[PDB]
Amino acid sequence: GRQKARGAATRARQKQRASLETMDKAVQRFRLQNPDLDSEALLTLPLLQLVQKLQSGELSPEAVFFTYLGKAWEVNKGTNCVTSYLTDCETQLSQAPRQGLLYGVPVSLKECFSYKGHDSTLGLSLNEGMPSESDCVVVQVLKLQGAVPFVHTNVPQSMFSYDCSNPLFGQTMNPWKSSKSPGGSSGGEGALIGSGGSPLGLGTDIGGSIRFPSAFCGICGLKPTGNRLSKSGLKGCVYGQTAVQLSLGPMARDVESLALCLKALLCEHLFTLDPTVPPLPFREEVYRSSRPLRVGYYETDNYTMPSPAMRRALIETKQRLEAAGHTLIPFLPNNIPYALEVLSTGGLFSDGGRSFLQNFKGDFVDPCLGDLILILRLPSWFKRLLSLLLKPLFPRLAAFLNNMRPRSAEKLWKLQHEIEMYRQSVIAQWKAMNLDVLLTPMLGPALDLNTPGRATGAVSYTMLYNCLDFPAGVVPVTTVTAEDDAQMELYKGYFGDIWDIILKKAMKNSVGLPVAVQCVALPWQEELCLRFMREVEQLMTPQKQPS
Amino acid sequence: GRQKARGAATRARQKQRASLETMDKAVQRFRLQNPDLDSEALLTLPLLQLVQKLQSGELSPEAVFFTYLGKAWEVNKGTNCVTSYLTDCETQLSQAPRQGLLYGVPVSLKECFSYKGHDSTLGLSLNEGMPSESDCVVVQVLKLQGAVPFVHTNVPQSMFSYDCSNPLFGQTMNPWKSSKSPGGSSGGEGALIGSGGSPLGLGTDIGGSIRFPSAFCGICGLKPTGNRLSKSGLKGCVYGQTAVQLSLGPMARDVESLALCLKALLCEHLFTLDPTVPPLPFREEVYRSSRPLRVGYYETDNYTMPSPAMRRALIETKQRLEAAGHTLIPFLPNNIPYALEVLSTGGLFSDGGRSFLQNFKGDFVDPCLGDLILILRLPSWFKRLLSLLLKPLFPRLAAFLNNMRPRSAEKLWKLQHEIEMYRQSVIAQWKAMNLDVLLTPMLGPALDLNTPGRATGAVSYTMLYNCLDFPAGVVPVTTVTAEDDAQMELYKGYFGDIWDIILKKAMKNSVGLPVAVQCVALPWQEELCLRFMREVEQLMTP
Ligand SMILES: *[C@@](O)(c1ncc(-c2ccccn2)o1)[C@H]1CCc2cc(Oc3ccccc3)ccc2C1
Ligand SMILES: *[C@@](O)(c1ncc(-c2ccccn2)o1)[C@H]1CCc2cc(Oc3ccccc3)ccc2C1
Ligand SMILES: [Cl-]
Repeated sequence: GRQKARGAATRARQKQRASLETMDKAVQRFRLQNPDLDSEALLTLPLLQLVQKLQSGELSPEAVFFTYLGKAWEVNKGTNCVTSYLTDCETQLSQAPRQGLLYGVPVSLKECFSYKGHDSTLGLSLNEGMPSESDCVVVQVLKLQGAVPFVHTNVPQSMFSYDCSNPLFGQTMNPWKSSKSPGGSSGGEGALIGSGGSPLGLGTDIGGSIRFPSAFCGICGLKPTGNRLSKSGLKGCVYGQTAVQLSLGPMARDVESLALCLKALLCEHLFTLDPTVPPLPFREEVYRSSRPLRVGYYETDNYTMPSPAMRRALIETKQRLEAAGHTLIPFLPNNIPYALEVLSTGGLFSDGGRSFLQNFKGDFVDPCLGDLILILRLPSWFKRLLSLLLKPLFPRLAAFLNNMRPRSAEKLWKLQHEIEMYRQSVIAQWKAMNLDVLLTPMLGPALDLNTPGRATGAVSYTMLYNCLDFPAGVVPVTTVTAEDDAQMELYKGYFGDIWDIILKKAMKNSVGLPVAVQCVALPWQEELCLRFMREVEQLMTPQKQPS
Repeated sequence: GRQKARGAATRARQKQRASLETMDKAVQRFRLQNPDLDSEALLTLPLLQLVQKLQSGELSPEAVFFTYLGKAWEVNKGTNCVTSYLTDCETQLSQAPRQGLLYGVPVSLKECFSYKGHDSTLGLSLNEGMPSESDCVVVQVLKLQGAVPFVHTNVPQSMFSYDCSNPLFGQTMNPWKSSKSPGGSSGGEGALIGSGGSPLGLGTDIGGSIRFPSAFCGICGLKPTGNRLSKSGLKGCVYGQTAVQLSLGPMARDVESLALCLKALLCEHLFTLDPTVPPLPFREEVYRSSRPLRVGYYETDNYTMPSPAMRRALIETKQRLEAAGHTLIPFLPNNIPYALEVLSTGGLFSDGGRSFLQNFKGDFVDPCLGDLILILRLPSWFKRLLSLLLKPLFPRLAAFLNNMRPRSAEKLWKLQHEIEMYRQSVIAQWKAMNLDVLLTPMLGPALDLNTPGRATGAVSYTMLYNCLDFPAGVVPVTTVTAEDDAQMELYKGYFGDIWDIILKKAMKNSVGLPVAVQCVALPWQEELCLRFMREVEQLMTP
């Protein structure tokens, strides 16, 4: 019984095809009216300068919108990042509040951000042909700030993946190399922004979904503290799981864009539309601070062996920060294997994967999901038995499998309490070293298509911060050299299990691909996190800022 | 099998007795050295005036400390609200930060606020002889603000109660009438502050534990949004339940004291000590605003029939607010039975009470807890069958029973998502009426001792706001008249089940007892909630 799944894919593909055709027509209509417009100059303007020219009236919102729309349509040809054109955006463009902080800015949205009249399929047949009836809160706030949300971008099926394919819209490809994943689950956003088709987008992240596509595609991304921004109207395939906090955040070409997006979102409109969000205004003085920092750092988490490019990106950033007067302090959050295997894995799959699996009933399982669905469908007794068998040779595989078993509400409370204690334990470590921020490696270079689903272990660098619920962002700092890439032949991983074997092959053939570092601060310290990211970007890529 | 429990009770009573003797000795010594001090004038000073005189140097921290210590010792005689004297407070007194916003202010703490070298028993044998290694975060912040925490105050055993007795320290009594409950679980705080033994205290609330004792004892109390203040170091008996968040907040004689306490607590010190707390400073401009309000209100929640005094208190407050230029809008949060029976009950007892029951193994069960332990101990199939049988005649009893059953993590996720959606539902309902605030009845007058445990349904007025996680505070507005009390004889309740029958009897003989109203604002709007409470206070107690 795959006719239901086939029908949904046929309809989704027709809608995506019609969307792209509508974009093409609007772009051609505009271009014939504006032949002298310097499109390349407008497309390469950093967001801050684009916003200033829109606010002064130097650039019209139409020129900006239609030029980006044309670029999005062009880059989509080689990336397949766009699932839907938000058709009513041209009416929003004419009504954009003039004094809005993002006036005339086209914004791309990950498919899960509910947008009136459009599906949020998550690549699942069960959600095809069920359009949203209202804009989610952050979309309402973007519009109230004069921004023009224009496209829905692709996600891997269900979003529980750092790849970017689903049976409805297909596979999104990295704009730097077609054989590579753009990362995920905000992969469509990573590919679109990374190829210049959008100056700003929004993604979501429970295990690294903003950070993986930002790093793989060579753009900046911030995952705030879970409750810094409204999650009201965000479509997900599992609800009520609170142990591992989901967060939403900006993705863009530079750090200043992330800070402007955060400043525009953290306004009275957001706080009144969603009173559950603490009304914490963006602290400009914290973001703009030039005071020296006490930077904790690690070159490896001893769980996922860093690629030679990751290790060099980290070491070089560390050295530039030291030369700039910051204090670099070795720091490693305690019990990383326990935080990932017991707390994160157990938090995400407390019910054995039953709630998640309901979404796949009668659907195709995208190959980019690997054996995740097959593994989760196993009876609890069998996950326990197979875990006992795997334990002596492959303890990491045994530990994940054992922690993907269903449990009682009593055991969930115990797990939730352990998450709270673990959070305080890392805060205590941080305080004992008097850190301001933390610098870590970020997974990269981009993995080959269809390999993220077979290298689960590699979520270690990002997922730890969803478990801890700390703001964490990524900044591109270097590109893979042939030297770094040849060095992948000596890569063994710490465990030598299937995930390490996959990761070794998957990170090969990555010359010229972007590589990032991750910047972290304590809960509610997004402005300090961004101040540090701004520092990293300035020291490693000085051209990206006013020079 | 109660030897361990008996020994814990003997040692607790010894320590309580020795604490009170230490207090008396310190008080008599100070009084001998300062016989000219006007103790009555000092004690009657409203907290803000007390703070001003302490800041200027008109009153010494020593004078304020020992005067309040003596009063606390005296009021404890008829209330039994003090479990422990925080010994080292005389050392804190001399070292109190001079520029602190609470410089020299004696503060009472509910027993669950961990204090270095003291037990936080919660009235449980298992917690006796387990002294805290350190002060909890809020206690550290109070001290950094120059306050002087001086006593631990009594709680009902486990704190899952709105009465105030445990088998270790015994029963706390209302200072207005010894046969009455001081409310709970922050009962010791209510009885102490309510009788003038402390100008400021801290309590905690998951189902009304700040609000019940403040209302029952005729004092002000505020339960903020769960995560407005740090819960780091708070002693609890159930951990990891996050469906219904616990909140902590101030208790005091007036609204201004609550606003000062919040202002003092919402400082860089708290935010640095506990980074998990959003760094929201006290918004003085919102608290000080005097703009006309759109006040939603209800005379009844259609769940707990209000006592005639509760209804009168609500109507009079509504009328005074309208006369002062506010807009009073009829408003009742939708689906209150579901919020209480399914979300609140289910959220508190998702595991069928197994984690809670662990605490009572080998212990006595205080009579004030009623049948809560016996009911939670029932096997799941039995709670189910008993609920099915009760459903046709007593649907309220049947609904609470079925929702006190254990469940899977899958079902807990579903319940957690239902709590989030219900919160958005009431927020949407509130915004459709363009409310600023909400005025509700507040359970009162004080129930007789050992009756809260047999009147579960009466948590409806308060527990609704724990489920919704909205800031909610209480203000005394009137006292029970002969007429209010006579009309209570005609009280029926909406269900006619055991909980409504008990409430009528439990509220008998209440002439002169204080009655409150409850003020609610949206999440994180503590400043607005207090601005509204100040308004009620100005109108009802001019
Ligand atoms: C992203 O962080 C992501 N994007 C959206 C969501 C999400 C999840 C739940 C509810 C709403 N939204 O998450 C993904 C990063 C990669 C990833 C990988 C895994 O893999 C996995 C399998 C087994 C055990 C541990 C981890 C799961 C989830 C994600 C989230
Ligand atoms: C208080 O709100 C209170 N005080 C401390 C705590 C607490 C709870 C859990 C963890 C840490 N602290 O709560 C009490 C108000 C009255 C009350 C009543 C009931 O009764 C009940 C029985 C069956 C079903 C629903 C409610 C339970 C809890 C409380 C909390
Ligand atoms: Cl929060």
